[PDB]
Amino acid sequence: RPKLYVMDNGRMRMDKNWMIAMHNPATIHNPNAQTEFVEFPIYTVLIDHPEGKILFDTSCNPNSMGPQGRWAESTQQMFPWTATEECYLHNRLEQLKVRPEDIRYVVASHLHLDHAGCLEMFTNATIIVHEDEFNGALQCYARNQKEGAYIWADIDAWIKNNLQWRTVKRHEDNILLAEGVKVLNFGSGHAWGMLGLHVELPETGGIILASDAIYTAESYGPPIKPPGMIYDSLGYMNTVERIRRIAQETKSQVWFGHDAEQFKKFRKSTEGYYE
Amino acid sequence: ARPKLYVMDNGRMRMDKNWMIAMHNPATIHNPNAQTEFVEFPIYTVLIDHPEGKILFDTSCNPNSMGPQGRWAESTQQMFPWTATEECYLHNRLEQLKVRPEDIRYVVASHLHLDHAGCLEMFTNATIIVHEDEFNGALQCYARNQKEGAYIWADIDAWIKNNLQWRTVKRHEDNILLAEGVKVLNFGSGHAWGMLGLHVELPETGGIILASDAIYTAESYGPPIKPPGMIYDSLGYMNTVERIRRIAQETKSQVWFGHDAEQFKKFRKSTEGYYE
Ligand SMILES: [Co+2]
Ligand SMILES: [Co+2]
Ligand SMILES: [Fe+3]
Ligand SMILES: [Fe+3]
Repeated sequence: RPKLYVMDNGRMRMDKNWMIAMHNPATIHNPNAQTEFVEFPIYTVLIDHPEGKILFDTSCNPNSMGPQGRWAESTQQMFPWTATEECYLHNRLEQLKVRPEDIRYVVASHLHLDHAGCLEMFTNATIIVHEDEFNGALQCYARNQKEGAYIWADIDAWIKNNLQWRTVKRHEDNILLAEGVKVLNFGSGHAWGMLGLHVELPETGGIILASDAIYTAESYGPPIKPPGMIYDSLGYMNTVERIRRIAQETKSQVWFGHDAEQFKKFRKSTEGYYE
Repeated sequence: ARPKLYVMDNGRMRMDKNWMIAMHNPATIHNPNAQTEFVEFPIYTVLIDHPEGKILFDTSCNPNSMGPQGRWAESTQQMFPWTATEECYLHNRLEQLKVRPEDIRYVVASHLHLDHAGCLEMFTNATIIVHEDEFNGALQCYARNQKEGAYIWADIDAWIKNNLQWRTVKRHEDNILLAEGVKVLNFGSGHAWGMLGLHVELPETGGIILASDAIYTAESYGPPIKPPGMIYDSLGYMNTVERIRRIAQETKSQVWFGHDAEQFKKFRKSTEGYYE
């Protein structure tokens, strides 16, 4: 039945303390400990499903970087994004002969700059997002916050393009989107409200798309190593452990948000698909 | 009641500023290998000489914490070194006030971190007041034979061997009137598993809130609030800081932070006097 494509949406760099909290602490014999600017991949997933095409995440906006870019300069220097034209999401979809108007459902894991970048392309889709994440992002917009992980100009475009929203409620059960495709309601942790995805493929079997609920394999452990970028510490831990249980009980792979080694291994959209 | 409140200097500690102020100086494209700093801060305790009986808030570090024969693990000693002359040790500070450990009726343990619960074992004639969630969490560290981290196995060992008398504050228990104008504040989860504070109403000085590690420094307090890297419950921490800010406003109280160097310098310490 379905076909699942991994699309390469370029690379981002940032302080590795964001990724792994207190990774290299200062000591009496190393009092001025230095950090490192680590590279990690930005990616999206397309599930070409009989019942309709499902897109997980949307990467960054093409108009994000540069002196005429949407991102504030402080954001550009703290979380720089590098991508060729081939990396842009509209192009990756074009090379698969898929038009934006063909996307039935977009699942926004959360509304950070590197996942919600291109929501505005999908004017014929239902956009699925946690309600707490939505509220949080809209407050950023209304309070006219121009820095941080929530891009004012992105949100501005969502409203102008008249996107059709479907909020997952705080205490809402998981949503069966299609045969073998479930939206997981992870709630608060990394951000205000996280969504994941469990995909059951005939040949490949079970896949959990965790997004920023688990950055990397180092995050996952055990033991768990939580990030510096975090809203609800307790929630974050509960979520990781919950994914570990689901993985075991359903014999599923766990696909992390930004794991460089794992990403290299993936079969990309320019080479083929999973089935 | 006409009490006297004393601030006692129990030495200094140093650690990565990222523990104290999370992501205080993040790396950027043009400064990729940004360095941190190793900041110094005070360790102190408060004595309330009250007519109904003497109350002690926190107990600093154990005299035999540091060194090759030290209770603290080497890794701990290197990340959180404590420097203190003999006169800084709690038992000496009390002596210089003609106070013996057996004179202490109540010990309020803000939490059970290495720099607050170090000297509980001295007070075998007191009721030790502690948050039940903090007490439980420390005991698990003990039972699991965890020898590294902020909860000192040898300290806990001694509390047990010395048969301390405990009184746990329950998770949803209200504030506890310990004496005229002395209330134990139940802050719950945040920096650690279970935080306690103290509100003190002095005739002359007025209101005082002892926050301990619920609020590290003035930099923590803001506004805006700047949370620590050393954090268990992030939401609870934020909730607690705003709660303290409210109480402070409504009761016209000063807020004494856990480890503010500037504020500590301005305090009248036990070698100079007290607060009435
Ligand atoms: Co994110
Ligand atoms: Co502490
Ligand atoms: Fe991300
Ligand atoms: Fe402390």
